[PDB]
Formats: sequence, C-alpha cells, structure tokens
Amino acid sequence: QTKIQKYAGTYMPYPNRTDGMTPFYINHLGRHGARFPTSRKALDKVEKVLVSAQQENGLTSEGMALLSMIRRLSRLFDGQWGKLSKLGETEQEGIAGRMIRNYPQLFSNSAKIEAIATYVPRSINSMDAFLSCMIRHNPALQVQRSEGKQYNHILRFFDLNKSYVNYKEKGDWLPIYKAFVHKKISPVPIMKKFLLNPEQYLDKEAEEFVMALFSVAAILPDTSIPLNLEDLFTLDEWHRYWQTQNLRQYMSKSSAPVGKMLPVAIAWPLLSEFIRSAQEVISGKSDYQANFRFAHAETVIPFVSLMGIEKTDVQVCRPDSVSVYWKDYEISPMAANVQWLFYRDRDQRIWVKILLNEEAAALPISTACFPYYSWEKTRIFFNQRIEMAKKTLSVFNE
Repeated sequence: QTKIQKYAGTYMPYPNRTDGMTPFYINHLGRHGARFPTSRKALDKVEKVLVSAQQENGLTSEGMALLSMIRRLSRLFDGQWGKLSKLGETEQEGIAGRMIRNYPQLFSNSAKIEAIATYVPRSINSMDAFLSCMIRHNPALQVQRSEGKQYNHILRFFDLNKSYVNYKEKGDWLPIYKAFVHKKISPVPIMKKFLLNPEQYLDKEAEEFVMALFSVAAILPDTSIPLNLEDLFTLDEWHRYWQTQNLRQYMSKSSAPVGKMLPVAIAWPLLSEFIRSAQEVISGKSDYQANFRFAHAETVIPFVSLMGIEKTDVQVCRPDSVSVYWKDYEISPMAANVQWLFYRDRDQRIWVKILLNEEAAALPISTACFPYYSWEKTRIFFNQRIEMAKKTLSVFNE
C-alpha cells in the first residue's frame, strides 16, 4: 500500500514513524492532522455525470454501484466538511507521544510550552489533540494556548499578499497545469469501468469527471470512514494523477520558475519568527522549552522551500521533470511537520537538528557532524534567505 498511498500526495495520511543526546528547545510547525474534504464540488461533479448517464442507458454495473456509493458519501460527509477526523487526532497524539519518549528530559518537571493555531477549527482541534497528549504524559507542564486571526501574518501569509493571491487564482501556472493534465490523464480507460461509450464524452468533461473521482478517492482514507475507493484505479492511473497534483502544488505553492519564487518569498515572516523565538530562548528573554504552531499545507510548503531543505526549493524548468526532483508527499502529507531541535555541547556551543516529518533534513551548508548543524551558521543562512525573500517581494512591489 506504500506505493499507491504516496499517490494521494498532500492527502496522504501521515507516514508510519517509530520512536548526552538531549535538546534544550524544540521549534515546531505542524499542519493539522488528517481531515474531511473541504468541499462537495468533486462529489457533485461525479454524481451529476453518473445520474445523466443513467438517464441515457450509459452506466455499467460498476457505474451503478459507484453512483450508490457516491450518494452515500454525500450523506456521510454532510455537516462534516473540513473537520479533523479521528485519524487526524491519533496522528497528532503519535507525533506528541514520540517527541515525549525521544526527549523525556526536555518535557519533564515543570517544563513550559507554548502552542498557537490559526482560526481554522481543524488546526485548533489538532493543537488540542497534541496538547492533551502532552498534558496527559506530564500534568506538571506549564502551557500557553492561543489561536486566531492575530497569527495570520505568520501562519496564513498566503492569504495576505495581494500579488500572490492574484498569482494563485489566475497566474501563468494555470495553462501549464491544464496542458499537463490533458497530456498525463487518459480518461477513457478509467471511464470505461463505469460508463458505456466513454469515447463520446468531450475530453474536457471527461478529464473533469476523472479528476473529480480521483479527488473523492484520494481524500477518503483521511476521513476514518471504513470505505475504500483506491481500487477504482490501477497503480499507473494513480501514478499519473499524482504527477498532475504534485505539479499543481509545486507551481502554485513552491519554487517553480513560473512563479518566480513569489510563492516561497511570502513565507519570510514565519522564518523570521522561528529565528526570533529560538534566539529569545538562547538569550533567556524566553524560558520556553518548546514553541508549537498548528496550521496548513499552504504554510508548510513555502516555509520548507524558504528554509532551503535540500530538493524542496529546486527550480525545475521542465514540468515533466518536476516529479523526479520534488515530491509533495515527502513534504506536506497530512499532519506534516517541521521540528528544529537545539542542543548545547560540552563547550557550550549551540547546534540545531532539522526534522521534516520526523526525519533528519539537510541544508546546503557544511557540517562535520551531520545531521547537526552549527546554529550560528544556520541562522546566518536563514537570514540570507529572508533577505532574498524581501528582495523577491520588492519586484512585485508589495
């Protein structure tokens, strides 16, 4: 299932992880856990195509079965749109649990932690699943919990930059994505499963039907509903779908040349706030043992690219090559998270280890003891990235 689950892309459930080496601070950004679909539009598209085909003797047996299943999913999703699922809660409990067992001294005694979230409920509920796990392990923790639009500048910067919002909604990446879909998605073999004479559908309505169907199948494992549609498609069909969605995320939210790094540059306030909270703990201005932050794929993807974690800021000029070099499911699955772990050696020098989804990440700077980087060198590097981001944003004036 490993192959196939990756092809859900940013809908992939958080992967399976297992549990003087003690950090003095953890700096965290996490996406909410596995969630319900946010929108009924894909479901409606599939249902409309199938009902119309039923009225013209257009359905196969499996098509009729699909129609009944789509109508059932409509009922099960009602009133649940965008919510954190039971799986998403367990995902946060696992991330907190492994952090506790890996670094028990950091969160022992009366350790102080702070957590923030956006105003979106699934992110608030993810923070609370995470904090409840921490408190249950150590009720003596001191905890500050807050959330809301006051954190839009660092957690929802993708909503606040007008040039980026215009790029996201109608920028030059759209024609590239649409042409890539049209060349990658062969809908006839898929549709023949459910529809008689699929060749009499226009390419455009055929692609929309198939893409909407993939979307429904792709989000279902995140809902905790005991229903599965991954078998509607072969492994090669899932591969081709994933390639189109991977390209969509890359060009709209990351370092694609067509975006001129505007999607990445907008993340600099969060990188700046990461640096400041660490520096305040190092100086004693802050006495937190950890800062946690709960937000969205749209936060994590540009933040990771701006950090320069290797591969994630690659600027690939040929769209067909993107999937070789940049993989959304390695960056922003459900419950995606970045952790900076800070250590003091016996000479009192500060080192940092970067974890992307709980695995050590590399930076394009040197170290003689990978995966630990000099914090002084890392901070200088990150400050250069922030300055580059500000210069990029100046070309778009705002």
